[PDB]
Amino acid sequence: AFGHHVQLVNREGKAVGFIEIKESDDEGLDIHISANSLRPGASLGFHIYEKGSCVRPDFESAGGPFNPLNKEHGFNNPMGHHAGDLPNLEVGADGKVDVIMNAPDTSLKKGSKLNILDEDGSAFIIHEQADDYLTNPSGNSGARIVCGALLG
Ligand SMILES: [Cl-]
Ligand SMILES: [Zn+2]
Ligand SMILES: [Zn+2]
Repeated sequence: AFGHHVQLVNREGKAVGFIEIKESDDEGLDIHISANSLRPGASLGFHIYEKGSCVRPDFESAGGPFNPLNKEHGFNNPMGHHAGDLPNLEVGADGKVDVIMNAPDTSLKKGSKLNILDEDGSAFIIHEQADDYLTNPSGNSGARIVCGALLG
């Protein structure tokens, strides 16, 4: 079961839902993401970045794609695949998303190369537009608009 609660904040620092994570059996991690205040009906880029720091207003700070296998971006890229690349989120008429997805190339185990919960942590970020699953570095998914820091 599902732990490591992370609070999601938007560019204006408002709380806009949460993520929790299960070490799956298996494999990789299952990510339960339940967010609100997003653009009704949009497909939005959604990735794991290499530092657990969510500082307004652009979240540059930080980092990273989470990319321990040094690949380039995108499911569709013949030279793809960052480990922190996740499917687009599909926002309801609601403006909400509430789904569980699998992130097969990640782990929470200390000493795994795919461990996202290192000393520096990681960040889950939702982008303003759809990831095209091909362009580097981030699929042309535009601005980072929601961020949740995973620390520990
Ligand atoms: Cl990315
Ligand atoms: Zn990527
Ligand atoms: Zn849920």
